[PDB]
Amino acid sequence: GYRKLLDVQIFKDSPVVGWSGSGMGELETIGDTLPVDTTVTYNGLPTLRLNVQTTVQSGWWISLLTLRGWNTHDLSQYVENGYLEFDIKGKEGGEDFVIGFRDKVYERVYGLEIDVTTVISNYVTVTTDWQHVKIPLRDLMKINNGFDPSSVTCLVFSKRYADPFTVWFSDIKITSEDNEKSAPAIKVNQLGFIP
Amino acid sequence: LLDVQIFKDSPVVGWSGSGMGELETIGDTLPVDTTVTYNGLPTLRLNVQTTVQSGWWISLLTLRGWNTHDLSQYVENGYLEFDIKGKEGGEDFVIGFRDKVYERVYGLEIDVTTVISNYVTVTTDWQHVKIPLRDLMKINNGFDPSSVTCLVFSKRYADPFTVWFSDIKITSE
Repeated sequence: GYRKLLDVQIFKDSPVVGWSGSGMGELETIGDTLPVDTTVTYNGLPTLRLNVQTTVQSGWWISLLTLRGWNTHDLSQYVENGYLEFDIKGKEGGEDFVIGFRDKVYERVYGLEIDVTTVISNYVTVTTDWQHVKIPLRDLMKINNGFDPSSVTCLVFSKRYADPFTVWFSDIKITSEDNEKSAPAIKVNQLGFIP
Repeated sequence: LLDVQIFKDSPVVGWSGSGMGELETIGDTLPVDTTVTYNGLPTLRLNVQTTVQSGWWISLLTLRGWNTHDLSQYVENGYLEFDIKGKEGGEDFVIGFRDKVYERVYGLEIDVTTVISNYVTVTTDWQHVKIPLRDLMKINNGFDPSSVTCLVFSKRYADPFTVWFSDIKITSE
């Protein structure tokens, strides 16, 4: 029945509601969230820019991208076969940082919010060219330490090393099963005209 | 400034626990030891009973039964004081404070912490240790000292150990 689950789109073409910041303003932000790059594009669509401009020695920087404008979202049924997919490319290459999810459970008094994380390098080796990466949910959200996949609020990016860096994201979303995207068996001028 | 007594002679409302029950608790809070006394009063026993590999053990001691407490005027010259002594010695763990701010979306609760080894070397005899609040609550973290809810004790190493606290409180000038 997870196969009838629709994709959960986190970023497509516009500013995402959430909060991004750092101790000394190392992380580039606007309106306290990630800026949308209209110059570096993918498939003609704008990208999401994660830009740590100076060496990070405030100790930290974080980026929270909400799935439902801060409300919780039930993702339990995406865990056993789903993935976190997105395309990325670095300014140079070899960029690395923490990536995961955060939940919210008001009834867990010893910690209202818990995060599950991993390093992006474990699933890709960022280059200067676009790459499509798939992180598997079951690899993150396989608890025992409190995380509640039925109460997820945000996706998270976070400091790994203090090195400054820049990457661009595209088509960030949550899938329930596994795919190989595709395209019609068509011409660009199916339809006679081209939209 | 008025003192903010955290522990004196009775169970503290809060939540203490661990991934697999390594931390000795009762009613999900730290046991009050009545055989180990000091200055006539009972003591608070923090006891992880086995090499802990849940990943974690934590103790939240509320200052106001979960309500936030205003400790802003205490940051400058305030201290967190208490007396301590261990079962074997050299015991070390994380100690700090946790706040609660519902409208701060990037983190409803934030912890400001340090390790006791930075302030004292636990011996098998009573010892008094004063940690300046300025050493913890002075950050561009978003941590709000006027919204503090709990004192925190948490895992540092997976090694089991036992310590007793006494007269835990917050004092100023």
